[PDB]
Amino acid sequence: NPFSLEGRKALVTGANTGLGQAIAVGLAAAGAEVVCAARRAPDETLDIIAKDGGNASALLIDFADPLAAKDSFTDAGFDILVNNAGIIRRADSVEFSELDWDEVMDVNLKALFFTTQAFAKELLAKGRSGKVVNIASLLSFQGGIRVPSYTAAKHGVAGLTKLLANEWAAKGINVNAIAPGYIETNNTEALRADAARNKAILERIPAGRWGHSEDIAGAAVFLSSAAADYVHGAILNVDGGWLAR
Amino acid sequence: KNPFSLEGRKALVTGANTGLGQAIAVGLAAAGAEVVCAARRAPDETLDIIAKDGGNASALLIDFADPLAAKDSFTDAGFDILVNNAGIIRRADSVEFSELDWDEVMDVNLKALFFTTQAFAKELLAKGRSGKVVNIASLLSFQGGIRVPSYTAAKHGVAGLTKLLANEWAAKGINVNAIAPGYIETNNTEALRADAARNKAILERIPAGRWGHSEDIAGAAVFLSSAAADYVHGAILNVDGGWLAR
Amino acid sequence: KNPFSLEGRKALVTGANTGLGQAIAVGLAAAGAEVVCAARRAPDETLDIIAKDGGNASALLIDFADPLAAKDSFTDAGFDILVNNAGIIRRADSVEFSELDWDEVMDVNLKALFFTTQAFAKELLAKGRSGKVVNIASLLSFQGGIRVPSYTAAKHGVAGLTKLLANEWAAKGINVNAIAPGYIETNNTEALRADAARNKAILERIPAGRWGHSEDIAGAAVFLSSAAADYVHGAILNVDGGWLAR
Amino acid sequence: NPFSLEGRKALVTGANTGLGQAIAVGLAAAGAEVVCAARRAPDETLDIIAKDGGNASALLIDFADPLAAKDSFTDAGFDILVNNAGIIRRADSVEFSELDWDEVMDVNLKALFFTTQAFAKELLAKGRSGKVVNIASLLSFQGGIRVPSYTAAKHGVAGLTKLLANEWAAKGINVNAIAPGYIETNNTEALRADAARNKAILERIPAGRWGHSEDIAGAAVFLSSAAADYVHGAILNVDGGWLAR
Ligand SMILES: NC(=O)c1ccc[n+]([C@@H]2O[C@H](COP(=O)([O-])OP(=O)(O)OC[C@H]3O[C@@H](n4cnc5c(N)ncnc54)[C@H](OP(=O)(O)O)[C@@H]3O)[C@@H](O)[C@H]2O)c1
Ligand SMILES: NC(=O)c1ccc[n+]([C@@H]2O[C@H](COP(=O)([O-])OP(=O)(O)OC[C@H]3O[C@@H](n4cnc5c(N)ncnc54)[C@H](OP(=O)(O)O)[C@@H]3O)[C@@H](O)[C@H]2O)c1
Ligand SMILES: NC(=O)c1ccc[n+]([C@@H]2O[C@H](COP(=O)([O-])OP(=O)(O)OC[C@H]3O[C@@H](n4cnc5c(N)ncnc54)[C@H](OP(=O)(O)O)[C@@H]3O)[C@@H](O)[C@H]2O)c1
Ligand SMILES: NC(=O)c1ccc[n+]([C@@H]2O[C@H](COP(=O)([O-])OP(=O)(O)OC[C@H]3O[C@@H](n4cnc5c(N)ncnc54)[C@H](OP(=O)(O)O)[C@@H]3O)[C@@H](O)[C@H]2O)c1
Repeated sequence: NPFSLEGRKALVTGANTGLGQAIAVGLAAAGAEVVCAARRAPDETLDIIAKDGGNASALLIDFADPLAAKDSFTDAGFDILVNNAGIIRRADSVEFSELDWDEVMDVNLKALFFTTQAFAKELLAKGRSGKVVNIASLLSFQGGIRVPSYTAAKHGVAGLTKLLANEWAAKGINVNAIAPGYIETNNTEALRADAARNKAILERIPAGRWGHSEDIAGAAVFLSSAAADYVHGAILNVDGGWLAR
Repeated sequence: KNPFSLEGRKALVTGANTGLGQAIAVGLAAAGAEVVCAARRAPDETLDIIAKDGGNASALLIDFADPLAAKDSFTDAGFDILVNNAGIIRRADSVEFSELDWDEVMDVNLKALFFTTQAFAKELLAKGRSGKVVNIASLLSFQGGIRVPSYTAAKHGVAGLTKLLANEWAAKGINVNAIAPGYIETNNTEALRADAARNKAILERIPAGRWGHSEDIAGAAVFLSSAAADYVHGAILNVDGGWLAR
Repeated sequence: KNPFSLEGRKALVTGANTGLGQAIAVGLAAAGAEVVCAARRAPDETLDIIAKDGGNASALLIDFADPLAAKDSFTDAGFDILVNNAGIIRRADSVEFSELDWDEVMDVNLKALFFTTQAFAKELLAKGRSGKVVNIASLLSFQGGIRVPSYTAAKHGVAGLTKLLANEWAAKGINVNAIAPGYIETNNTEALRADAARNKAILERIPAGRWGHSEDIAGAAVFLSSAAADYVHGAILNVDGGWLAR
Repeated sequence: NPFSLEGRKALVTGANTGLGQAIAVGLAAAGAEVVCAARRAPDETLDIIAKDGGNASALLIDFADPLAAKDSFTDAGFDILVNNAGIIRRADSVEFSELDWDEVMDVNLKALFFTTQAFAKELLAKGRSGKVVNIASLLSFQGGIRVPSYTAAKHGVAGLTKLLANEWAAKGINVNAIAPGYIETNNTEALRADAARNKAILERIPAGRWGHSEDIAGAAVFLSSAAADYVHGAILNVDGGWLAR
């Protein structure tokens, strides 16, 4: 089965809810051992994986310190990293604060780079292959509004996905990204609660629905598998048609 | 509950006698789809591979020199996966490029791709059935290349149709996506691999440091044809060793 | 030493009787180029505008229903700027889209654009002369739209040719670039502006909050035809009010 | 003349050398008053503009403090901003330091956002129109190698160009970017000195030459002018054909 992840061991950040939860569940169903990284205990995610017969555990980590994972990989045996943890801050750009800039950059971009660096340093030292899946955004391609640090960060994530593939593809680490469309999770709750903005989003989705977190799992399994061994530096949009429209 | 399984599905793969089409047909059959191998000549080698793997496949002889050749191929036929892989390329200095080398490439790579997809979707839409289309694009859907103006124009056109048709049919349950292969080993690329200077220049621009294999394209075609990709619509997935990143 | 001046240059603008082609012809002439206004019918309104501004222009009658119609238009004619603006669009559900609506759009928008550019460049390359090509692309070189499959495929194809021809001819001093207009006020877009719901939906997706003017496209065509853009090759410049950013 | 900048007043950052110098010279030749912002006196740039008969002056500012321009716009009358100041740090990504991350992000991305914010806050308060031209990069589109903070930053600059156009286009501030190709300046000196890397770059440029700083000036005049009033959120590559190839 070229889509099996048996024998792999994944770290999924932001794994307690939303996309990270669905990805952790999907990787475990595909056969990976999954460590569910989160800043609070991923009780529900672990319950779901346990009920499904999968193999998972927790890691508590807080990327407000963007170097928080510096020692997480040494002798730990990870060979899939899903960089899903992320935050957003919404304000008019003319009054956007330094705090809302820095805190978003720290989690979404800086912590993504240094966590990936520590993961790859271990693989490269051990002479092993592995996979990185970054969670990008439609705001890696378009600008959106009122989220300057988020759009800048998510564009940056696409940039790092390309550069790190350029440097590491020949060393056996595939680095790719998924760009989800508009998915119903805590990240988008404020948009969904705004009737006008919600309608404007919905009518720009050719599939005619908001995504569900489970819609992102299949691409994460794929990009972590041998069926994607020649995929490097790609940004795959899983968006109901948004970028086509 | 295997989201990559194609059990119960029925695929038509064009250009299925060789190269990427052969590998895609073999991969779809191994994932559980019944596969009809569309080709100009009997795709016996492809059918033999599938039969040895225990899969279910048959041939359809079709020649896209008539770009409307598939107009009646889908009525009551049960297809719900279409892979538009047949394609050709013609090389000459653009200042001298002939009308024939323009027209013949457009006919197979772009016009036939549209009209074959139209007939496939007509049948699904008429019956309320879901389905999947996977178009084979190229790096030359994104970059220009040289000396192949009808091929670059056609492969850019394929990316455009992938987006428009997704835009029009996503809500009707027809996923339309594309794979853009990079440099993959097939019989048609042996001449590039045999030219030492050209091969070196190609490899220097591939981060992975190797040509792809046809099975790498087959894996992506199974993914985009499966429930694992149900919310993927209008996407162009590059399977390229890093080429476009570099 | 005005890098935007086109004094001494000679341009052919297709579709020059109306809309964007008319504005581009007027803008190039105001920048100092001699302009030949190519059109199916006498471009008298365009010529009158240019004559009142004190510019130098004349007509060429040409019909791209024959996509090779310009094959002999450039020999010894002195053109060193070409703007490929002529284009049409046909709308129908993609599942019903006709071969005629496919072919006629491809012929004008893509095949004629290639062969007209080929003839223009043949003359420059044969003589060692520098020159400029500006292709008129579309938002539908980037996104899909709906119900216009031959137009989206053709305009994606135009972006591809812009890249390939730049790739092949940049070192010979022929700059090949494109402008992708967004939603611009011309006679051909009056029906969209007249449909209140369609117009509202368009405006909601334009950050600038307005339709563009044909003169906005003319300004970009003068820039890309000038020494101010000498290192710009293979670019597709969107002039779109913010559409693609949004 | 739709390309004239008479009556406009521009701030050009990084104006002492390289692309910023050429842009400042080009804007002044088009008729703008140009303030040449730099961390050291832009003696040569001012001499060139003076010889050409243009109107220019200096502003000393150091974006190692990314908020350094917070008070630069109040009652100053700027209505063109060219965000050109930028740095690069080259190292293998597996050993890339936090310092080389943060310092590049500070100048190339964070300072770009907050300088633009202060410029726009003044325009919007005064009810005036204006123009922003950001200097992006080929590494806003591709990954490159060994420059993770630079690629992430320059992707981020493209993202901000789109988002700020989305928010401000209707308020009369055009925000666009130029993505130069490989141009001979101090930024690329280390590449040009490496014979192998230099050759690999050159042979990927269809025009057959490295750019010169003067090749970037015309696009900056254009994007600052009335001839570009409907151009918003665009990233114009001025690259000798690189992205086509
Ligand atoms: N439409 C969408 O939903 C959408 C679209 C595109 C991309 N994304 C991206 O998808 C990813 C997942 O977001 P989501 O939609 O699932 O929304 P979410 O519920 O906000 O998920 C964010 C996850 O990141 C974790 N996280 C945030 N800050 C952290 C920190 N300092 N340390 C450790 N973990 C931290 C969150 O933990 P807590 O639960 O404790 O807050 C949560 O697990 C994010 O990168 C987001 O940008 C979402
Ligand atoms: N391999 C690569 O690196 C690469 C890169 C990017 C994209 N592509 C694209 O991927 C697709 C497959 O490439 P490949 O390398 O496998 O090429 P290939 O070996 O040349 O095979 C092309 C296939 O198309 C069929 N075909 C051509 N003209 C036809 C016609 N008039 N009617 C019916 N079938 C026709 C061929 O049939 P016959 O055998 O009878 O001629 C053959 O099966 C093509 O669209 C190609 O452009 C390939
Ligand atoms: N306006 C927009 O918002 C918009 C947006 C994106 C791209 N575009 C593109 O910009 C270009 C100009 O658009 P427009 O709005 O000005 O359109 P238009 O008013 O429809 O004008 C099209 C021009 O093309 C000429 N043309 C059509 N078929 C021809 C043929 N067989 N032979 C010779 N000339 C022919 C037309 O001549 P006749 O007058 O004799 O028919 C006319 O001059 C087109 O390529 C269009 O697709 C426009
Ligand atoms: N191929 C290329 O040359 C290329 C390609 C794409 C984009 N770019 C971008 O073009 C822009 C200009 O670079 P360049 O090629 O002209 O090279 P450069 O000589 O390195 O120019 C950078 C300019 O930014 C200034 N700067 C750097 N740090 C600063 C700080 N902390 N405070 C104030 N000013 C600071 C520099 O001042 P000093 O002179 O005092 O160091 C110099 O004026 C940069 O954003 C660069 O990323 C260059």
